[PDB]
Amino acid sequence: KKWIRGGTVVTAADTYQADVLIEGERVVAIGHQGAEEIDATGCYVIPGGIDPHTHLDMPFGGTVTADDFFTGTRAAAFGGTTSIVDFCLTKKGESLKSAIATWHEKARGKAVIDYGFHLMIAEANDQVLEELESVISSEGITSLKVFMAYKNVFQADDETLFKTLVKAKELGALVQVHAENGDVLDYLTKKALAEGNTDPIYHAYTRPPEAEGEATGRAIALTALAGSQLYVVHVSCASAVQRIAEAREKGWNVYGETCPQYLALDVSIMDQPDFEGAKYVWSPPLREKWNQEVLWSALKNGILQTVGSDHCPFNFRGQKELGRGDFTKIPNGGPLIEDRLTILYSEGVRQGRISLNQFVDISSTKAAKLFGMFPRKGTIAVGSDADIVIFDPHVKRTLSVETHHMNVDYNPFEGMEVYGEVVSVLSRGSFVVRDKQFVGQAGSGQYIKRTTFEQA
Amino acid sequence: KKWIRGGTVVTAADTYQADVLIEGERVVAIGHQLAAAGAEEIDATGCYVIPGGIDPHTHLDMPFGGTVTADDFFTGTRAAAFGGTTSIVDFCLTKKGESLKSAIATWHEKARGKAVIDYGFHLMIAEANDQVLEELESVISSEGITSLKVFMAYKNVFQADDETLFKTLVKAKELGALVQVHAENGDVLDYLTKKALAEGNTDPIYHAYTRPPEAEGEATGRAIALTALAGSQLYVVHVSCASAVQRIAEAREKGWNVYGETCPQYLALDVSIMDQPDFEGAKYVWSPPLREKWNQEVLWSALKNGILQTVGSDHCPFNFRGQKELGRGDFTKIPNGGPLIEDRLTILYSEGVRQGRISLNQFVDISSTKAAKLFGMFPRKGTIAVGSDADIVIFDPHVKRTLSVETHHMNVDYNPFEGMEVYGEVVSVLSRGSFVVRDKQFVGQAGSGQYIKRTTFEQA
Ligand SMILES: [Mn+2]
Ligand SMILES: [Mn+2]
Ligand SMILES: [Mn+2]
Ligand SMILES: [Mn+2]
Repeated sequence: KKWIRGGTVVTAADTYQADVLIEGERVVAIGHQGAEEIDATGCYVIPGGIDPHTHLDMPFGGTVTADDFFTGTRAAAFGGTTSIVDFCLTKKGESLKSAIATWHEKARGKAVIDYGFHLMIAEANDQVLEELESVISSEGITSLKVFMAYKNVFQADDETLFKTLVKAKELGALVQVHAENGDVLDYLTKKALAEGNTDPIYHAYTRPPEAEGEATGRAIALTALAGSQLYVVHVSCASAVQRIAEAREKGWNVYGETCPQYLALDVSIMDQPDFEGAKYVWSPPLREKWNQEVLWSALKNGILQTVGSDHCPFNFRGQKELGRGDFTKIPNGGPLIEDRLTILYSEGVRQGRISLNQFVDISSTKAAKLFGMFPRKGTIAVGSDADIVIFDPHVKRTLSVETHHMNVDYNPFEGMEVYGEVVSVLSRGSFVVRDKQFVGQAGSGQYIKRTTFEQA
Repeated sequence: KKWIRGGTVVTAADTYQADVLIEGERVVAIGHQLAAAGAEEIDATGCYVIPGGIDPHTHLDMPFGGTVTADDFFTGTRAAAFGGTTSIVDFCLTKKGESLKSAIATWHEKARGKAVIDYGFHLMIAEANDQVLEELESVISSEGITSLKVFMAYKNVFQADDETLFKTLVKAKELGALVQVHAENGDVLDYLTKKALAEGNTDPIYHAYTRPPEAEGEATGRAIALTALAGSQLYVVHVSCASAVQRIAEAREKGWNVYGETCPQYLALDVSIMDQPDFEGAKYVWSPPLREKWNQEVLWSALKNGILQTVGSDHCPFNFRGQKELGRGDFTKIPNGGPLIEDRLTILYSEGVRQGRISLNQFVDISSTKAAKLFGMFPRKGTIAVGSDADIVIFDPHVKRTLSVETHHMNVDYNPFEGMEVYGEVVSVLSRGSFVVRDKQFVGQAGSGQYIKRTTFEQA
């Protein structure tokens, strides 16, 4: 038994002042009038972040991502996030269970906060189409990623894409896509080398917005044809929001996600001199600052509805260095998991782009309702896991590597001045972070078995 | 020397009355009181005098199924002539691992000595590996070809992938070639196709529901996006539905060079006609399929406000008996295609001009001129001006006649517009100032057709 009193609680809908009362793992009562007191006067009390886009301990390049399931989830916790959903990678000619098996073992004993999996799909031949039944019922997985890019590495063709969509329809699974046209990026990529333009800046100009716009449109069209449901990850540009908007107007179930770096960084930052740009090499690439406004408008009027990190990080030394000679080899990815919550707060709420209620919905709730974790996760209500987060909106602080908790040598928002700080984080009503201290234990994270798809 | 007098001449722009004067192969002067010293008179009082149709979409003597198309280059071009058309542009098919010249070589020999009117080729592209990218240079300069078709459908038969599609676009940019695409998503059609069989829906009607509009919309959009990325230029052939015109409109608003084509059957037929008891629907099996009647209006609006700009036949015909019969058991095997080359011109006239959908000047532009300018045959073809080949067509707009197999000239056992009452009739057709058809009689000769070497792309 724990007792948060003095708090002003904020949810996707509500904003009020009241004591919440945790017992065991769950919120149990809320209101006025022997248990561990915890004072939250003047702080906001909010549901735990959920970050539906993670790659902890992933291979990409001949190397692996810096954070593991321990360092990763700690950093998430430190930065306000209580549940992640990571991407389990399948390998063509591929016992689907032996993949999942591997991703469980990647977490077991390391994770400190709760976590679920998405399942990647590489080919959709009969073998795989079969296993999918077992996994959705037995293995607690109900969302499926197909990459339309990374040619000859993760890329699916329209066939796989469609078959998966129709099966997803049949089973109750959310298909997710990385919507860039592999084929056109490859050419532009191999051409930019032909000409000897090998700086990291050309990672950005070798995958122009028109190519995200295109795959997004495409993946939407099949969804339409299939009668299934879509969730485009990491929408970075206007070309794509446009296509998403358009379909949602016709009433199809298409969904949208961004990350902070597309809300708060632009391409100019890549054009820097000493390989500094490689700090920004990730896919889709950063975009002209015009786009940030559109992405934000989308979040505000409910056109995009979730935000994730696509945390997938590599050290500037040794790892990002892997391709000084050429940007093909820079392992694509950023360290984004920790600051996500608070840049949403500071750049969005604090400067009048979204409401405080929307800030919760965008970072926590809506992701739960789309990924089948609701109401166990993503709200403060009676019954819900006590993934609470006490949050001080008044702090002014500067984001830096010197002070972040991710296991990486840099921070892409380095030097950015920001409001708001995470004071303490509960996970199922145990402290993971208290007064800004890691009091958690590795292995305390539980897998979350998610339910099948349902609307919002 | 020939002398058309009494005529009211109509072009893409002009409409006036005057005598034209042909000498040799070419128009030479126009007006009143010309110097027509002892030259063959030809009376055209009360008829319209117009440039020859150009039909930029033909497959004469093509293999599709294990069988070949009914018309050859002789029966075909004759029928074209009978129905107002003086120049075609046919699709030369390449075969993966494929001397590009040995394909072309074949398509020349398919025409030589058979063709009666002039003809050019498009070149199909199956893969765009380095070997092929190389040959393209030779062909555009030497072989007179400057337009390139990539099929986004017909999986495991003619289908290209986005790679081929893009590489070809960027090359086309570089060389000066118009890329053309058949914009349907092969992959989604295959699945729907193999599913419809799974369930035992094998009638020809399911040819139409196994390739819904959303799938044309999608490929059209896609093909446009690469064109954008490539800086190249596009020509979507046979737009059948609103989903695609929309995508074409959208891009032409942003100013890119994207172009559009329909055929008559999408302007004048709808899906209901497929749902018929016995194998009757197989008469309509072709791709893209017929569509809901709502779409006709949009296609027409597009032509009128300049959003689509050409019309072709996609004449590719097969006999109802024996040939279309090839798949009573299932529609996968119906060889896809219709007999559309002959009536094209006059349905454009009768359903469009005559009922107030387009202007008479537009009717020429839509059937003749604009196709010349996009395919690099202008001003040799597609207008009545001094210098231009004398591909004239005297045309009687007052006739009322019923279209039928009993009376058409294509070498096929049926007519898809069978029974349709129509205004306008072709009286006589000249090709480089020799009669091919006179007072509705075939006075032409096989072999008189000349290949047209076309120029590289340029706007409009
Ligand atoms: Mn991605
Ligand atoms: Mn990702
Ligand atoms: Mn076609
Ligand atoms: Mn065709």
